Amino acid sequence: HWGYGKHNGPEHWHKDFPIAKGERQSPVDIDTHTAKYDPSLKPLSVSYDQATSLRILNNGHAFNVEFDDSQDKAVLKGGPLDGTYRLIQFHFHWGSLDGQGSEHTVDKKKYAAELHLVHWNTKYGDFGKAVQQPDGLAVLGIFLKVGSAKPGLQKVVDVLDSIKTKGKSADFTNFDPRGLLPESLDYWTYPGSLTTPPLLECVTWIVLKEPISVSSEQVLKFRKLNFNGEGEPEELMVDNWRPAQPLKNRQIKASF
Ligand SMILES: O[B-]1(O)OCc2ccc(NC(=S)NCc3ccccc3)cc21
Ligand SMILES: [Zn+2]
Repeated sequence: HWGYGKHNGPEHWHKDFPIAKGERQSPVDIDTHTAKYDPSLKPLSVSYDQATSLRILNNGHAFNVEFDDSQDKAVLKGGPLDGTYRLIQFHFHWGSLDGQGSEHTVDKKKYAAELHLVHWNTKYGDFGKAVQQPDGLAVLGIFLKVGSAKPGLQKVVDVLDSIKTKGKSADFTNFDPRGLLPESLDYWTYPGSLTTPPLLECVTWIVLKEPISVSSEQVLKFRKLNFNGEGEPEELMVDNWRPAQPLKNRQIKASF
């Protein structure tokens, strides 16, 4: 199936998922000088106080930290959003080198990784129904640059040994995602899609201007993960990012 290899990577996805060449695909390059400041954009409201993390899983494409989304515990609202969006999971995209790894780029600059906090619109009842709507998901994207260590990321880094291969999972309770946020909530926003198959155009993207800093040791551990399952040839889970797609008929708005 699809992946990030030379034979099944992003350039091949359109064959099984034609929407790959759609009108509102993600990620995109954020041209800071062309983005339009929108004074009507409200401040973001991130309420992760009652977040309930459950487990961490290696799904063969990335590792996801999953949350209990049966109630409005951890939610995103405000900004360009209308309604309440519940946090269901977060994961990252990273490179084989510090010079690449992010999906979105800023003035063509690639960051070492990119965190995606995925939320779905409660007006649609469940995640499955939400992905079928143009405003079904809200994904908060946060860039990672290599520098000082990120304390709030260490609990994640330390459990990676227990989910090295595809299909592995581990309990991951009491993890506070607030420890992954930068100081500033200034952001760019635009309508887009999932960056992985099925590439549905159901995402309101909110990308934070301020990256978080992580250490070389922390990102290096991400690169020790495996795309393959136990008992199969080892394939290092690196460069699980889709390159920037055509902006087409869209305008990126800035909150600042
Ligand atoms: O492209 B991304 O890595 O970035 C942002 C993002 C958000 C959600 C996902 N997909 C999830 S939670 N399930 C897969 C699925 C989705 C829709 C239908 C079937 C199956 C992947 C990504
Ligand atoms: Zn993602």
